Amino acid sequence: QSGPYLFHDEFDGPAGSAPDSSKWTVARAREEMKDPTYWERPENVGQYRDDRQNVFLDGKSNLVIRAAKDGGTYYAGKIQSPWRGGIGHTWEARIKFDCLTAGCWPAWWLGNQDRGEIDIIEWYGNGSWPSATTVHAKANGSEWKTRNVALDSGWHTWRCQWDETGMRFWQDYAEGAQPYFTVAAHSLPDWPFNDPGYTVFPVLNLAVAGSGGGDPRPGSYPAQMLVDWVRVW
Ligand SMILES: [Mg+2]
Ligand SMILES: [Mg+2]
Repeated sequence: QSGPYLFHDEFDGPAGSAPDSSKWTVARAREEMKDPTYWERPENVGQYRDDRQNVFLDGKSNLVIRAAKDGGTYYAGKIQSPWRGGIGHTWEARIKFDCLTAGCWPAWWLGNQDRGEIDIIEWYGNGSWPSATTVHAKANGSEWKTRNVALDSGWHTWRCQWDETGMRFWQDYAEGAQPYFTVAAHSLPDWPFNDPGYTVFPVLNLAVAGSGGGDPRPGSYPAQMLVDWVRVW
């Protein structure tokens, strides 16, 4: 866990800095949702923009993703690395969720363009869905293994070891610790992760509204997610 790293960002630099553009691309728009339900409609959904008001470094070694209303619209943020990694590595981020409020939908996850998703941790502000770690096999998202995870606003590390045997997850890993969830390889239909050449990219985001965020009006904004580092080894 001390490296050397295949990929890392320590998010160091002065307050108000952009994240390192050699490691991240900042989202400029929320993913459009076909046949939107109420909180997914264009007029209700939270947006993403590359604006230092929403995605910036705090000068204390953290990425800040900040959700806030600006002229009738909630804006927040997402960063995704162009860097992709294959099977057989460990992926970890140190995160503080100061955004566990109605409407928010933060996540730390590993993505793929075509099939498969590893949601290392995610919280739902909609008032209905439980915070959880989830592995998805199908693009529809509709085949998954999930485990609910109790979340607070403290600092924690969130680790996924993704190797040929599957995925193992830890919160606040320390020597000898037991994963809180394990997903066996080949345990979902058309499991994609063991395919030769399959890769994932790291993503950090704080969304507002949409399906998972729901109504932000009961929430308290601005709200933030802090990330001290992402490390892959
Ligand atoms: Mg690789
Ligand atoms: Mg840091």
